[PDB]
Amino acid sequence: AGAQDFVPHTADLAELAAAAGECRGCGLYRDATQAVFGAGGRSARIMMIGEQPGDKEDLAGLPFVGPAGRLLDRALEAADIDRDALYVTNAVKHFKFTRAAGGKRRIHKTPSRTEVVACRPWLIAEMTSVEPDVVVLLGATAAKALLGNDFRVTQHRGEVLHVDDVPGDPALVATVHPSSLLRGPKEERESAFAGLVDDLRVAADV
Ligand SMILES: O=c1cc[nH]c(=O)[nH]1
Ligand code: SF4
Repeated sequence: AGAQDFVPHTADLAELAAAAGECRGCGLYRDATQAVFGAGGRSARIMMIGEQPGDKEDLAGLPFVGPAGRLLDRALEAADIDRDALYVTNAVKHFKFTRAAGGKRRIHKTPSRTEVVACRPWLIAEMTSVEPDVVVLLGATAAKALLGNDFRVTQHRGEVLHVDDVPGDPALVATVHPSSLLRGPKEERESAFAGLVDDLRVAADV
């Protein structure tokens, strides 16, 4: 059942976000500071979904406000997409993490498929509330949430996909997670950034 009994019968994003603050659909709510719901409005035509809030998001209450968010903002700007017009959220709403000794931050840990499926009712409610024309899946966890646990982002870059069990049958575009472009060889990061821009443009051109 997961988060299902915690999701209210409302499409109002403010009411949904407040209810998510109360969610116990999996165990992640316990150590996290708060739930991080999506940001944006129901008029948005483009919904973007990441994996989970990170250290900064857990305390800001907003998605994509750390380094990965800054890289995403650079990609959106290059793609001529206004972040204010998007609805941005994550597959899981509570930060899953650990700390390492000497660490400079809390380290995100990958949600289990079990936690993703537990939290999915929130994603469904968000999609029902926003009725996006296109959904950008940033990274493996988000893409698998809607396209299946076996889905490989690397094999379907910037392809326009459509599956039958998604609300409103929006177009789906799976792409690299912005966090992946933060580190690595310069030429590899630059090529990967260009591909993210391409994928965002495909989505915006739906
Ligand atoms: O909101 C956020 C921030 C970092 N990484 C994610 O997947 N989502
Ligand atoms: S991660 Fe999702 S399902 Fe789990 S407690 Fe948080 S909001 Fe509920």
